[PDB]
Amino acid sequence: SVEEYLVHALQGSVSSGQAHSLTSLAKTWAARGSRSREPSPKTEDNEGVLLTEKLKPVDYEYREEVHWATHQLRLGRGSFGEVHRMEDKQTGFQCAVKKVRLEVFRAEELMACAGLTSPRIVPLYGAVREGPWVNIFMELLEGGSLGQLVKEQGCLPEDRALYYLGQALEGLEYLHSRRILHGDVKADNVLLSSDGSHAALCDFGHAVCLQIPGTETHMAPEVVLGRSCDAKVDVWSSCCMMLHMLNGCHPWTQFFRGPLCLKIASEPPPVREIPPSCAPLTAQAIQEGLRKEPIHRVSAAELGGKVNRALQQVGGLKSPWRGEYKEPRHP
Ligand SMILES: Nc1ncnc2c1ncn2[C@@H]1O[C@H](COP(=O)(O)OP(=O)(O)OP(O)(O)=S)[C@@H](O)[C@H]1O
Ligand SMILES: [Mg+2]
Repeated sequence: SVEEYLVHALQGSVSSGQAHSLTSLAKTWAARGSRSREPSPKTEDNEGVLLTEKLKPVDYEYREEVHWATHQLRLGRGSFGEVHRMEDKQTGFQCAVKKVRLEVFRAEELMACAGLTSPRIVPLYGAVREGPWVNIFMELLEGGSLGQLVKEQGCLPEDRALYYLGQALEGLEYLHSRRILHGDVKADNVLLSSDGSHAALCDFGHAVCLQIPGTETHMAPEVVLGRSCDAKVDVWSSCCMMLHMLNGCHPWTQFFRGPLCLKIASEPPPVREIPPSCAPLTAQAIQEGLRKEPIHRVSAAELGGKVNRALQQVGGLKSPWRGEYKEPRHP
């Protein structure tokens, strides 16, 4: 085999290379983090690949507190990874690290963003393993997550919400054309620029190749029902994110108590959660993104077009970055 020979050359070392190298190696991490465990020797293994010259391995090694280190205060944490500020001790370059255990690592997280070039998808700088400790390096975005932004603001003005959905739908489309599902699209998983003008998709831990969902409130009915699933799952999730941005709360939550699987399958789509004060086009785009049958549901491309035109309808991006708190919809 050609790939299994290529992979062996990469193992035990951290190297400068390209996307396919990291991708192929990550597969072995995912398979490795499943064994019945072994007594650790004196040699804790150090391997991975670095995708940019801004992060340099010295003598085929790249270890924490030796070649690089984290900064004050964590940037955030989800259900699987802790993210910190990072500095390479030689280059002096600043970026982000996501810390993931080997036992929960999926190779699809790197397969989904390695080498890919889109302003709407966070650049991946590489990933290195220190035994059972996986470190995922990526571009640092200083504006925090959309989830942080919505928690602080309460909810977003119509134009702001549309503006970010549009950007997220541009990232979703880029992925779907490369036959990759996101899996966990929500406000926590979209990063923002310092000035708030740029949004980028992050967190591909629930990614899956085309031909497990991330968040219950954002699950499409066809996932819940155990039916067949395609890229349309991300577009449903993105409209659940949209309602979260408009209302300041996740869908379903202010109406039902968990588990919500039954409700998502049994109830009509949560189109009643669209604020009545929204523009006709805004409400229309959400309604067709929240179509229960994925076949009759619009693609990321079709939805992106509809939200751009809806943004034009409300008069473009006019609302200020940050600004006044808007009281979330009352339960
Ligand atoms: N590059 C980054 N710059 C700034 N903040 C980040 C960055 N990456 C992640 N964060 C923040 O840290 C949080 C956790 O990172 P995620 O990548 O979402 O990990 P996770 O939620 O455990 O992934 P899952 O659950 O496997 S889908 C995010 O919600 C962001 O708020
Ligand atoms: Mg996350």
